[PDB]
Amino acid sequence: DDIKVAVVGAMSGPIAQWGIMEFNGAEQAIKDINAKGGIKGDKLVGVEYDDACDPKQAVAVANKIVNDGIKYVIGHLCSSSTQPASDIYEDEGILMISPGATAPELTQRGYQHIMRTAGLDSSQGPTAAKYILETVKPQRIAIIHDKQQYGEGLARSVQDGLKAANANVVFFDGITAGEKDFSALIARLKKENIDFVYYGGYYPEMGQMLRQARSVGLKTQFMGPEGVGNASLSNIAGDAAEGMLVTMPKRYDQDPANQGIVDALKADKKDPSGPYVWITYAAVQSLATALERTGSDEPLALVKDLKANGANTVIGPLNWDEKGDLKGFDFGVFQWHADGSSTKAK
Repeated sequence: DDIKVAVVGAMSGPIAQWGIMEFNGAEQAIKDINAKGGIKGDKLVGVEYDDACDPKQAVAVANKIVNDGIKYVIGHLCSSSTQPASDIYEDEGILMISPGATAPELTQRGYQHIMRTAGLDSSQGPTAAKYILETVKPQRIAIIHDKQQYGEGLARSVQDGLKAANANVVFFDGITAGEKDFSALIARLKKENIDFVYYGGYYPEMGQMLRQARSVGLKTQFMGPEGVGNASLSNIAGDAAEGMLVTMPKRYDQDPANQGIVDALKADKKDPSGPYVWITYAAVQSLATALERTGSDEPLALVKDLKANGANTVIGPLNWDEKGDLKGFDFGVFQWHADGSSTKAK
């Protein structure tokens, strides 16, 4: 009449400013819910554990939650401590809802008790493609990446979405990440007369390009994935960063509807801006409430109801595929500024 829920994450290595957001999000979650009557009168209590975000610690954590009778795990923060844990959870018929792991493989196995409230990086490719096609509507598009799984992966995605829709992509090329001079690339957008570049990679590269493209006078508009929306971007491109398009999680902290949680957090002296605050709250309110409110105690009856019906969340309405990934989950589009600040885009 006291439902026990495990919250696992790093409350100690160097990743702990990340675990702080999730512990924080979970806690506010059990409180709001038990405050409204809880689960049919029963109350939810959070048992908290340290992962330190370590693969050997993770595995020890999950053994100790098992042989300790908890049935619902709202965790692991890192993709590298989770995987190992998830083997153990599935094994022993224990529910596991990750509020931050994005390794596409967690779900490529057949585990029937593993879910996520976190989005996959690949969902950004399609958000970009749709934005460029619906609202930018540029004339000549060159697509570039940095020869890596991340950057190459996300560029091809966008190139895919862009052609299926018959858009005009001039060239598709790779750059040597670590490169300090893009004068050839830059001379090629001049000549190919390019007006919109989608670049999949990281900030280091993007910053030099932007800096590099603007000194030569290009009017070209740049798009990039979350790896480009870093704080260093402005300490690197300076002004050329201005108006760079980026794909980033939406700011749940700025939803009129979340203003109640935000105040609650400011009040406790906690920072309500971390995304882990929001995707972990979304986790608690789906296991517990969307579902235990289904009458079951049983881990599997629980995943069947969330996969059949959805959770209504702080993070929006959620739907899951039969593999336990979110369906229809999108990242936001943001317009960057020379100051390192960000307006959400048109």
